[PDB]
Amino acid sequence: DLDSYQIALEEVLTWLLSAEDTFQEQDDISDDVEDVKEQFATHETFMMELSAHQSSVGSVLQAGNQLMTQGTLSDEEEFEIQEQMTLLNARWEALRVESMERQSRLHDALMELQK
Ligand SMILES: [Mg+2]
Repeated sequence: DLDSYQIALEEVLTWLLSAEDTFQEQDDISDDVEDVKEQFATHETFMMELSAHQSSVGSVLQAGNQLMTQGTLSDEEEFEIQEQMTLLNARWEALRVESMERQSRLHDALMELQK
């Protein structure tokens, strides 16, 4: 219902706020092959973390969609939810893109530094 959607959302946003912060405080790509390997490894682990939380993110977005389409909510409640989902989707997609670009650069670095 609305209550269980709000609780799922809070949990997802708490996780995501820390995932964004963790991603932001990664060191810039090193020139040493052994350091780039550790950074490649750390980022691969983070990419699986992101992966594992995808279904919780989809769940909250699905729950919010159902609640809005079912027509049982107040105009204010539908306002709040639309705003919540909009913001969540924006941040989730932004983190997806950024982390994928990070992975590409680390991948290209590791290969170049090994050849
Ligand atoms: Mg209404």
